[PDB]
Formats: sequence, structure tokens, C-alpha cells
Amino acid sequence: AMDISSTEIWDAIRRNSYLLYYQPKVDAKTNKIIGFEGLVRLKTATTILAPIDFFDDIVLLNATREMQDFVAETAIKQINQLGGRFSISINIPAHYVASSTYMTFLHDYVKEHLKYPECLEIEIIERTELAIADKNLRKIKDLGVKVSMDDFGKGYSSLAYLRSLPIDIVKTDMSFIALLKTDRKQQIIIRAIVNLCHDLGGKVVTEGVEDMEQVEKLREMKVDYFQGYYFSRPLPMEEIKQKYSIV
Amino acid sequence: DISSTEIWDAIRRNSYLLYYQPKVDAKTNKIIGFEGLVRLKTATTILAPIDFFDDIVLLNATREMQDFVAETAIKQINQLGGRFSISINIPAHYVASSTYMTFLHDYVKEHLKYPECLEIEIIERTELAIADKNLRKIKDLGVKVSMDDFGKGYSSLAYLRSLPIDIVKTDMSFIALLKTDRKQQIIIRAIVNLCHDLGGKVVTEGVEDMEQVEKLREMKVDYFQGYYFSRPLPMEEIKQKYSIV
Amino acid sequence: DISSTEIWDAIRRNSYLLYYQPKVDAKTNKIIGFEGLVRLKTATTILAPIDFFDDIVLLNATREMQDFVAETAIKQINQLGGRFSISINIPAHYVASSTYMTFLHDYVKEHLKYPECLEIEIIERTELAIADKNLRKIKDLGVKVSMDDFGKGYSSLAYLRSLPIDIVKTDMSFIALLKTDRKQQIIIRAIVNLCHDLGGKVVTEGVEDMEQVEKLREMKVDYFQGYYFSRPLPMEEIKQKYSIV
Amino acid sequence: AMDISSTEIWDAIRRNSYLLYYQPKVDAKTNKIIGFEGLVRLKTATTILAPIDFFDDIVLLNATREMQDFVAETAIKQINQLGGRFSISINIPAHYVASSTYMTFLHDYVKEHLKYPECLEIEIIERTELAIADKNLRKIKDLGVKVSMDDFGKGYSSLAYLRSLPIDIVKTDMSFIALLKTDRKQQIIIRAIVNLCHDLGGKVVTEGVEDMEQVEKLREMKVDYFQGYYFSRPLPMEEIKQKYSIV
Repeated sequence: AMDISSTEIWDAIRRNSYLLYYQPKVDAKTNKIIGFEGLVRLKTATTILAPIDFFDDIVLLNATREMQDFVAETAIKQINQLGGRFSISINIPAHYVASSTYMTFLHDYVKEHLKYPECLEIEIIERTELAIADKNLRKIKDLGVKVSMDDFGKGYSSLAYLRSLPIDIVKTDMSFIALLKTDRKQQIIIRAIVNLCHDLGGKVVTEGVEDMEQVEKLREMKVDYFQGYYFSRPLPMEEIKQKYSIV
Repeated sequence: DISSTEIWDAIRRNSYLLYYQPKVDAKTNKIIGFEGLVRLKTATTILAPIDFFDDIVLLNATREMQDFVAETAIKQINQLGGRFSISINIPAHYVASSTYMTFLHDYVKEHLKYPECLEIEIIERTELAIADKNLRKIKDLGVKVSMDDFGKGYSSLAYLRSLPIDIVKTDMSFIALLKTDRKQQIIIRAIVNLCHDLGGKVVTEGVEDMEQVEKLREMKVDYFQGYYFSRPLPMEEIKQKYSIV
Repeated sequence: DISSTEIWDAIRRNSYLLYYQPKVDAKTNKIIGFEGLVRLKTATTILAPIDFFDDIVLLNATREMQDFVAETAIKQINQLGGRFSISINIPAHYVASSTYMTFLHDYVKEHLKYPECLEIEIIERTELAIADKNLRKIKDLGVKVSMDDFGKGYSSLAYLRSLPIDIVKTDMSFIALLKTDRKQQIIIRAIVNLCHDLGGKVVTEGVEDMEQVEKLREMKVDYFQGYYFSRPLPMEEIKQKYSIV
Repeated sequence: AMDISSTEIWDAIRRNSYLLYYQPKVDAKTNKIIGFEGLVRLKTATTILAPIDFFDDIVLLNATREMQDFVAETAIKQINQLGGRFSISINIPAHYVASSTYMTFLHDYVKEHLKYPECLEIEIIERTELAIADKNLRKIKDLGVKVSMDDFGKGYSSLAYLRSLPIDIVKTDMSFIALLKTDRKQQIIIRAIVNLCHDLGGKVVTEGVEDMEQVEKLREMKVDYFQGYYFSRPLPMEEIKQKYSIV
């Protein structure tokens, strides 16, 4: 089911034709932009694709390394440009986090290139033995880098990730904060999870924020940061800065 | 680029379309049928399920979506008068549901003039004896059964063994990079020969160029689908492109 | 050490047992019920499902196994006169089946004298609105619902959200290594508090020593299960050990 | 559901208390033992456990590396002892095969220690991008080592493994060869898969062989090797040699 040919896709992947888009994260209290989530895009001849569409091809073309490298290097340059005023996250699959060979290169590339290590966040995606991953992370954390995890509680074994990795930020996906006017159990669950994160000394980002009634509830349940359409879809850095002259 | 609100409103309004991807006979080069593929028509855009499937999940709307696809495909099969087949994708969990299949079975019995022209494409492929019972009850009406993405994921040979599969579909990557992949060519022919020995036929999806066609034709693949013929289209546009339709 | 032939013959002969693992009240230290656990009695040995589950799969015998467990547990609940609860493990795919649950529901209605003493333990944990409907219909009889291995695998918080869960069970590793795991202790209390705020209770499985008991008791865990009390036993042996039973 | 306590298990894993058992593989034609499958066991205080029971604990105790190392070293010593007359396989999870860091150590340990590299078989279990795995394998294959894969067609994406890894031997599990008197489709499937393996220039091992009627069918469909109860359950090397004075 494709509006465009697989061929046009595969040639874009060979051109290493990626774009990094950014979605603002806002402080729940001050409503100020505190950083961005980096979200890779593939620019083809006729359009721009999101990872959910072109994933299959990248694996089959064994291009996953190129893409990660792109994401990390582009993000590091972007953080450097913003004078340390904003954090930027990159999505790194659990497989990659658990690879010492990758995580050693990343540590090295970060140490050499990133002027503001405290403004990078590794966001663990596509979530086994956790000790190697734990060590990989701890080494990059030694530089000042933050660590988050996506899909909390939807994804695999979120509690074990939380227990055995050095997580700073828990991110929740859109379903987690939907239906709340008519969902007392989910209101209780959210509050339990937020207070747990805080008692672990971390913070929570709720993605998929769509409306002000959600903002009201989440602010009252002590969610630290928001992300979602209500603030901004993901955009080129260019269009962020045109929208938010702050940045 | 669009809100989840926008997607929600569409699904809540059952705002679906069924597009069609033509299937072409490797021997005659004539269109012989279509893969039916569902889409969400939101206020500003059109989405494929993957861009909203989990939102379908949130809203408990897979059944409503499943009725839309069966109802729509049957109406179009009828309208085409037995000249073309149309497949509908049914998740394996629905295929296993005695409840849903009896419902579907009685629906086809009641409304489908040309049951040999319906194909149930089993997608999202676990337990099997009940699924096999369900599937045979409808095939007794004349309906055909296929399975997609053969080779990919869990238990392809197991489904093939256990279910009354008429047609095996492969994905775009099964036929990718063949100019240097001797091993895959060996594999493809072996599978085509296997399907043929089991009384069935093969549809390779993802056909992108003539070079592929030459090889697959030589390997005795029975049908092609892919951007090289046509990407998925609404039937009105299908009809513009193909006067035979 | 045994043949697949031996396993086959057992399953074909429906040669099953139901063992019981006691559940102990953290407050009173009294046995309050049992987790029912199925076993295959082969001509020479006794196996846990994992050592034959896929052989169960081959032979299409999960339903036959599912009837044995429900029938047996109900007979024992009746025989114990409402003094103890007994849980049965039901796969999530059966819990989702409107067909199977109505069957079970009418079965309990007909045969179980003490429905508040049955517990359906949802195991092997996807779609949920139908599962929630199925589960509520039987809970209307008085039956309780639990879920095992909370924390482990997919969507624990999702099942908790969406299903009428009375009891959350954790596995042995949720409570493992706590002498140096400050983070897990924080997590455990948070979950116990969560369950309590949702009107439910918690069973920690895998309890192996007194040190664990001291901590879990302080964390307000409601029930314990584990080798520290008793491994799984047939009821005749349960009765030898526990005169209160 | 344990007949023994988790504690007794976890202490055995800490003692690195493993045994390697062996299940004969027999040539379909000559009915001669040609090699063994190595199958790890955990010896505890009161019993001896198979991997299906104690897996959970090994991961939670992050002992997977110890166990693999045990399996490889024990197997290498055993092959050396048998004068090159028999092959022995070791099960290595797909994760480990795709780890260059592990596969480099294994290559090094093999080159240093194994006198008969042609008598070792890496059997890929617990079956993503395949190019790294492909390379890892190719390097060990450069020493003479063979490569097989388990669970053919039951496991994940068996066809892609077959396509993109340098596989020598395809192994099928017990279900694949069950019900054959009353299964024409499966008879056709088996034959298709065997001839495919041969056309790829490999060989097939059918495990789960239980009776002579199976032997008759599989021999006639050109299966190269047999394994299963009909010949021998897995045993200590000691009990193999007492049973088969050949070895």
C-alpha cells in the first residue's frame, strides 16, 4: 500500500537523504519551550516520509547505521548552535543502546563534538539482559548526557527498563493521556506513575497532548513536560524558529 | 502534520475508503482482480492503517472497520459482475474468531452474487484448527483464501500446512535485489514450485520494474502486483486508467 | 528423558492433574486460597505445561486442557465449602473469546456453589473491549479476576486500565535482589499503592525467604506465594501438610 | 510452578554449575553417528535442569555470558578429545551471533584452542538487520567451522535467515515431521524444503525423530541426518560412550 514506489524510497536511502525534524517539549508550569525531540524524516523525490513508513527498507538495505549516525551528528550540530539553551533528544533503538561497539563510538563522537553534553538526551526506543545496556548508558551519562525511554508501559517490560537502566525521563505516548474525562482508573494510574518517577528522582514527558483540558489535568498531576499537537507538530528547525522567535 | 483529534473524528465518523491495487496475470498481462486496501478519510487527509491503526485500537473500532471493508468490497465485486476478484485483508485473530467468520459467512451468502470473486487475505499472522474450520465453511460458498507476506514473520510454512490456503502472497523484499542474489532466486523458485505442488498459486507484491518481471515470469509466478503496474487507487480512478474495467 | 510419544499418549488420554500452590495472607499468616496449576501425568513422569505446551499446540488440545482445569478447580472449591479460593489460569486469547467465556460463565452458574471462591488468572498477555465485557459477565456471578506477572511483558498498565482486575500478581523477579535495589523497592511500593488505589490487592509470587517477607509486609503486599510457604502440591498432600485445609 | 525453589537455582548459576549434554545425530543412509548436538544443563543440589526451566534466572542474573563461554569451552575440549571423528554443535542465540564483540572473542578462542575447526557447528537459536551477523559468521567460517539454524520455519523469518546468512545446515523441530501418515501437504512441504537446502548446497537435520515409520519417510525424502528419541535422548558424554562404544 504505497502512494509512492519502493524504488524512489530505496534511492533516497542510498543518497542518505534524511532530515531531522524537531517537536517542542514545553515546561508544564511556565509553558516555556525547554527542548525538542529530534524525529528523523526521509526526503524523497516527491515527498517527505516519517520512520513508520520507510523502516522496512532501511533494515533490508542495512542502512540503520547511516541513519543513526545522521541523527546523532545533525542533533549535535543543532545543540551546539543553540548555545546550550535547549536540549535535543535522539531516538536510539534498544539494540543500539545495548551495543558496546556502537555506544563506544557514540561516546567518542559526543566527547569530541558536542559542546553542551547536558543538552543531549538519548531516548531509548524499540524496547533481555540489561547490564550491558546499563553500562553503555552510564558511560555516556558520565559526560552529562540525559537518558529517557519512550512508550512507557505500552512497550516491552517498561518497569524493568525503569528498574535496571539509568533513566532520567519517562515519556508516555498518546493513548496514556486520552479519554481522561471518563477514565478515573487512568487518572489514578497516571498520578501513580508520575509520583513514582519523581520518587525515583526523574521527570515525566507526556506526548500526544492535544487540548487544554488535558493540560489542566496533567499539570495538576505533576507532569513535568508536554509534547503534542496543541503546542506544535514536528517541524524543520527553520519553521520552528519562524514560529517561536525565542529559539 | 495532522492532529490525533482529526484522526479520531474521522474514525468516529467511520470515514473510510477502500482503494484497489490491480493484480495482473503473468501469462496474459491482463488485470484479473484487485487487492482491497482500507484508508481513513480525515477532514484534510487520507491515511493508510499503519498511520492510524493504533488509534483504531484506542477507539475499539477494528470491527467497524472490518464491516466497512467486507461490505464495500462485496458491493464492488457485485458491480463488476464477476469479471474481477477483490480481496479483503482479515487479521488472523478475526479469522480465528468463530463468531466473526460465521457472521461474515452468512453475510457473503446473503449479499455476494459472485463468491468465487471474493478473496480473504489473512494478514497479521499461534492456534489453528478453529481458523481452518472457519475458513473452510466460507470456502464452501466459493470464496478463495490467501496469505500475505509469505516468508516474513512467524510460521509461514505452518499456516500453509494447516490452513486451506489457495494463494500465497510475498512482499516487496522477497523479490528485491535479485540481480546478485542467487540464493533468493533459488528460494523463490522453490516456493513457487511448492505452492504449485500444493494446488495453489503465487502473487508477488512490490513489482517495481521490467527486470523483475522477466525473472518472476521465468520462475512461473502466477500474478504480479506493484507500483510498476499501478499503486493503490480509488475505483473511479482505476476505471479511468483501465477501460477494460 | 522421555519420548514425545509418551507426552502424546498422555495428552491424548487427557491425563492431567491440577496441583495447588497456597496463598498466604500477609496479615494473618493463614492460607487463604490456592493457585491452581495444571500438570501432565505421563506414563512415567509429571510435567509442567512449558515442558509440553507446544505439544498441546500440535494436538489441538488447549480447549480440552482448559475444560479439565475449570471442571477440576470447581469441584475442589465446592469440596472445600467456600473456605478457600482457587484460581485457574486462562490465556488472554480465551479470555477474549466470547464463545469460550459464555460457555465458562454458564458452567460456573450451573456447577459452582461458591462463585466468590473462583478466580480467573489471566495469563499469556492486543484488543480489550470484548475481553472486558466477557470478564464482567462472569464477575456478575461473583468470580474474581487477577493477572499474573505484572511488570513483565506487554501492556501491564493497559490491562490494568482496561480490564476489571481485582488482583495483580507479580513474578519471582519483581521481588528478587531487594537488599541492594532501592529503585525496585520504590517501584514495588508504588505498584502496591496503585493497586490499592484502584480497589484491588496484590499477590507477590516467588517468595523464598523471611527477609523478603519482612520487606513486602512493610510495603503492604496483601498476599504471598512461594517456595518459602509451599511449592505446588496435589491436594491430598496439601491436606497432609495443612490440617486447617 | 516449581518443584524446586528459585534460590537453589540461582545458587547453581552462581557456582557456574553447568553440564553439557549431547544428543547424537545419525546419517540417514548409513545410520552411523556423525556428530552431536551440545545441550546445556544446569546441575543443582537436587536435580539437573534443562534451559527451558532456568532461562529466566540466567537473564535476571545476567549470567548469559558465563553460560555461553561454558558451552563453547566444554564443546571445544570435547571435540579435541574425539580426534576429529565427530562434530559437536553449540547453541548461540541470534543476539550473540550478531555481536561482533562476542563473535570476535569466539573466533579468537576457536583459533587458539580448537584443533578440529571443521568439527564445530554454531547452531543459531532464539531467532533484524543481518549483515553484521553475516560478517560475524563468515569470519568464523573462514576457520572451517560450520553454521546451522534451528526451528526452521517455526522460528522467526526462517526464509530470510536462509537467504542472508551463510547457513550450512537447516534443522527442523519435532512438529515438522509429526502426523505424516495423514499429512500429504506436510509431505510435500518437507520435500520442497529438503530439495531447496540441497539446491542451496546445504544439508538438513530433522530433530524429534521418534519412530521407524518416520525414518522410512524422511530417508525417502532425502533428509541427510536424524536426531531424536528413536536413536538417543541427550546424555552425558560418559553415558554416550557406554551406549555407543564407537564414540
